[PDB]
Amino acid sequence: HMPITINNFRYSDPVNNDTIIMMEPPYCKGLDIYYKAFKITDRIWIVPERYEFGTKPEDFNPPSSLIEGASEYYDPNYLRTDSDKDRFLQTMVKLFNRIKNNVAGEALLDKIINAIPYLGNSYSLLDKFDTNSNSVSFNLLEQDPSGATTKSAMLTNLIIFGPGPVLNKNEVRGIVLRVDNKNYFPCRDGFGSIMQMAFCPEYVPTFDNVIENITSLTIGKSKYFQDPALLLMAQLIAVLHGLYGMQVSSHEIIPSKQEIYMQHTYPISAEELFTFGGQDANLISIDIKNDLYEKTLNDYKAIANKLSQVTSCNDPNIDIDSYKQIYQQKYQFDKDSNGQYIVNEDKFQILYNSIMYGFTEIELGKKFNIKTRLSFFSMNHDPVKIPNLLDDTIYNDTEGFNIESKDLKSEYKGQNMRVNTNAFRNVDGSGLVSKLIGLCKKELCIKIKNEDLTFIAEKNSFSEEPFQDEIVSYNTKNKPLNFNYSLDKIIVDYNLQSKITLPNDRTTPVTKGIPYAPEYKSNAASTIEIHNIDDNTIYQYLYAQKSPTTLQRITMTNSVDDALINSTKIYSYFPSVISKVNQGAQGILFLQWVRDIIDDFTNESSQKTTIDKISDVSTIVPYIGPALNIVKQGYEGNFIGALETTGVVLLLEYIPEITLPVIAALSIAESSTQKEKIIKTIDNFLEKRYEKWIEVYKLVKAKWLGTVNTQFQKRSYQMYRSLEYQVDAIKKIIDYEYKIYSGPDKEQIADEINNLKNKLEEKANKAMININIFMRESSRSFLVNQMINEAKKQLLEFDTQSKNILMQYIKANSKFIGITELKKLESKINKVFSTPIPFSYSKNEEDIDVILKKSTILNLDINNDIISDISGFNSSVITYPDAQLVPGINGKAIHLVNNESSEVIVHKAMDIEYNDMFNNFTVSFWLRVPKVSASHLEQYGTNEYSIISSMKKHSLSIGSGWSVSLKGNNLIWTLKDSAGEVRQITFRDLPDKFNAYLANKWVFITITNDRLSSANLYINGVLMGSAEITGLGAIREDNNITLKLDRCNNNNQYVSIDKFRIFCKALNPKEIEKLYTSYLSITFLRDFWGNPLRYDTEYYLIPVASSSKDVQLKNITDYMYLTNAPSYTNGKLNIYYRRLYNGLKFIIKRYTPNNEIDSFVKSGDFIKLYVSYNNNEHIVGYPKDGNAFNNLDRILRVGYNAPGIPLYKKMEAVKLRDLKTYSVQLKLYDDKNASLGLVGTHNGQIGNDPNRDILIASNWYFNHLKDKILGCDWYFVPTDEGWTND
Ligand SMILES: [Cl-]
Ligand code: NA
Ligand code: NA
Ligand code: NA
Repeated sequence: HMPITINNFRYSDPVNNDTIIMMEPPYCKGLDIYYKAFKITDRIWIVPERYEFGTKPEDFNPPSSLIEGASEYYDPNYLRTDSDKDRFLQTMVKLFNRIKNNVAGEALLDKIINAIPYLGNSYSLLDKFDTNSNSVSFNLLEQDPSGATTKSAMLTNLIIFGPGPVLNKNEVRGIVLRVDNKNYFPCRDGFGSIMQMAFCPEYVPTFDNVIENITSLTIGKSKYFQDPALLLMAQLIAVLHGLYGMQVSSHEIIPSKQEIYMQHTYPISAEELFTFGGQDANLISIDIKNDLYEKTLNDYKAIANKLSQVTSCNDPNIDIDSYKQIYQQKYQFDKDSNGQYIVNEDKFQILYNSIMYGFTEIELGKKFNIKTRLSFFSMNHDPVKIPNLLDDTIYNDTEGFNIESKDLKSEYKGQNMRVNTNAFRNVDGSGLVSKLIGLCKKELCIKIKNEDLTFIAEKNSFSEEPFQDEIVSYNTKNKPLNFNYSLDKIIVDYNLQSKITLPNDRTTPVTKGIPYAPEYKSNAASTIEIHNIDDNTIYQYLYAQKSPTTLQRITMTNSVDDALINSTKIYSYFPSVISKVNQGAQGILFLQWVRDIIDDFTNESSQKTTIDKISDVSTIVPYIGPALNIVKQGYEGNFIGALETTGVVLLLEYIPEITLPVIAALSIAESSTQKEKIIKTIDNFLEKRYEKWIEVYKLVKAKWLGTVNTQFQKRSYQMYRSLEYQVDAIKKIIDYEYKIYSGPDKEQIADEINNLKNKLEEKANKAMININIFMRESSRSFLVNQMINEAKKQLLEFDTQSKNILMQYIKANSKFIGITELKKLESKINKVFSTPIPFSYSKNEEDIDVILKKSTILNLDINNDIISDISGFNSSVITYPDAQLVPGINGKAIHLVNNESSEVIVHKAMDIEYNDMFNNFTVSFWLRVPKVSASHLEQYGTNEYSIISSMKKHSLSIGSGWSVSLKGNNLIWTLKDSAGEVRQITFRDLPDKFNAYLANKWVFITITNDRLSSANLYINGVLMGSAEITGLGAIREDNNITLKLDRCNNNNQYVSIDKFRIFCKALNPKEIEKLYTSYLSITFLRDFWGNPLRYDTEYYLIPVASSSKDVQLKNITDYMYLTNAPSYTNGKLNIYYRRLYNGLKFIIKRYTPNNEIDSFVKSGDFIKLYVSYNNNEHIVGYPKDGNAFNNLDRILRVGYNAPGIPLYKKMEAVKLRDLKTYSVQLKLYDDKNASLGLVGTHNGQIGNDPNRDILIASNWYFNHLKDKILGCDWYFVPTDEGWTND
């Protein structure tokens, strides 16, 4: 890949007419106003001027107040001098270097460079490329050494200016055109335009980690400043959307103004939420995302027609067909037969999603190791200045602030304001303006920042479209139910794309049109909002907790008013803490007093409870009530009682309407009498019905995010501020009392007093963990119970009505369908409508282990005899009555028999999608199938039956998806696209059933899928099968993943499945190897089948190094030896194997009874080994001075019974080698605990006996534990129903 060039320059560098020009900006078109401009890279210009278009000079002065939004820094003198301009320029170069220095950043820039605006728009002649517009070109003025000045023009993508009036609020806008006295944006209907950014690198926003999950290193909270490179990248994402003509301007989230506690902001564009990414993207309901997608599809279709029937350009020196090739590439159009450009919907979906959803602030932060806010509604604090971005000791172009050599990389410490105090300065107070609200009590007025208020979305933010009638026919198109795109996929795509060399930018001067700059929308206010309240609010309660700045003895009071009035009194709600801190001189009991404070704080702050009536909330912190003045009438002393009788809704200031209007039943308008069209219409209908459940669930979730979750988030913040106040006050009291303390031990105790203050903070941090859990669980619980309950109510009724409509249509068309088809329809439809769609509460590069963990989107585990998804995505798992449990790899596994009740169904969570849009994916699981008898191979060898399937369940057919199937001794992987085309791996198992993978042994399956190459089947980490899958279309699989024997004609067939798991990428051999090994442990020893090894269980012994041999006994008291096992061969069926269950049976017993009551044999357990013979157990050991080949290989004896002769029989069952084999080693000790060696064999001849491999113990093996093949490795084989000798 060709590196992206970033140009270098000083502001004072002479114009060169290449990288440094005199530009006439778009909104100065034809006015002859020029500014020095600098080409940072292809298609991107920097103009180090304040963005003044549409403003007046007073706009640049700090106002007294703001109308709305977060705090704003004004500075009219910013970016005025040449040295300022140079500093700006040098900073922007550095930021562009930072961005390109990471492949994710490189991908973003590459995408922006090549997304050239279309040479025309909706109001062009539609047959001719038009460069004569300020939407696509800017004029420049070029001076010759001779003295001639020519005015020409350049096409560009992006012009970046310095900031407007507000430094700390960056903006991106497209060029507007005035047509028919109306504002038209080509960047909004497919074409794109020049995009203009106003940007400031040095005045950055701040945020905190208050509501974030805990880490394993830190539990305390901090404020962070943002990295300007990420701020820039966030703006570039908006630019990208504009270039693709996909700027949103329709469905905004409008803040309610109903109440005084509600946050004032400009409406939030849907596009801002998409740019930010993560869970907040779901604030836009799926029906709206669909409306936006449909709009852009239409826009792109219209652009395909325009580009096809283009004839010429206003500029004759442009190459129309060369521009026609960038555009084909840009819009991912295909060519017709006639050479017309057409939309391929598959390609559109990939392109659209990648642009709207692909790059996000959250994703980019992770790639760059830059800390971002976790929530779009997370707390913003005052902005700060970064004065020294150009100093590599503070900020460099590979690591930003988070520099590894300063130990600032770990946990974004370089952005942490507690730590990196060198990197930032507080802004000048005279430049900082806020939206303040005064609260006056009837003459104390407190000032609340707009930031401290709660965002509540107004009802008109939310769609009602899912409630409206929906018409189903055969022509009915399936809508996408997921609109997302991984940055991971973009990067992969990028690395697989070749360079695109743009044509010349230069064009003819812009002469047409008027340079209408939209008027600045001033946030200046000359008033502050002021309210009188009767009763104390949350804000009085918080403010009452604030300590004075001036050093004095502080006391605590349980009275808010008392604290509001007195500057030395702090409101508290920890009565024991209060009692203790209010105490006077302790004299010599001072240290114990400080200890006592810490103890009381610990007990009081750690209070937690549960209420049965709120059964899915694990942690209730009772003191929230008195801390924030959350009180219910009649329960003034009883918050827990209040919560018990109200539910979590008690915690909400704004109580939303949660009941929902009726959902119109689906309707059918289909006249066709063709059977194929009727069935299609039914299939369409069933899908549409599913889509309704999803749409409504998503709408409710959107409303919850914008009206409910915001409040619970605020409660978290409020409680954090309260606890912070409490800790601060206590610290000040301890500090004050320590100061005036006189005692002989003052100096000596200084450390402990400091440790105790630290412990205070720790306990407060732990309380905050509880509070965060409380609010998260209360929020989820309100969504999942109260809100989604109402949805279900209406959806159940929708289902009933919709079922009637469908049954009507089938009855009316019954003569065209047929009685056999009609019976299937009936039972199918009854099944479908007798099961609701569940609601999922999804969660949504260190090393390989991390990569395996992060790319897992489903993971079935069994706990407490229950199968569930442990991935975090929270897919619902339904276990049917005859799904059975057996021993697994780690705990228990799933056992499926050939009946209808033997079934496990996974309903994938709402937001997971691992194999659409041609996404790469891997599926893995442990599998155990019985050795198929010769008889069943004859009867059923050609009967292909699935065991796992995602394949879409239509009314009368099975559609797109994947399946695992078996057919005799073949394991089959099938991919099916939405056209019915398939790709398959057929793995033919080994004929030697002792070594075979489908013969009663736990084996690890891994199937990777690379949509641009092939599907690969691995067993035990080894590649076994491959199929090219290139050319296969889109996979649109069922929501359900079904584990079940499907179409199996053998009533006795069964399978076991463990650790079923899906990854959202194609794993590479190293990853699979690591995945495979990660399941293998030495702790529990294994039998031959892969099950845990057990005491008091009969096992046949087989040596690994000689697996065709059985162990035999010469006689009681005597030695053991190897002989060939009887064998089975079947040429017809191409199967053979050494027969099992012949030869000596052994039993393992604990050497001495211990405090374990399970019967699992663990590695390192002391054992006695016995032979079961003549319905007796005979101990295996070595007699003292017994025969031993060359005095080293001790010959083992069975039931040796010679009086006065010590018999050594203490063994250790151990896993010392070969983790991938289900084999065991046995170590024998003498009575002085000296090793007599590992149990193996030695070739020899005793007396008249034939030459034999004789069982021994020998220390020789201990020098060979890394060898590939060792005679000390033993299989333990118990009789098993899965293996019967033929
Ligand atoms: Cl002997
Ligand atoms: Na600057
Ligand atoms: Na995303
Ligand atoms: Na006070």
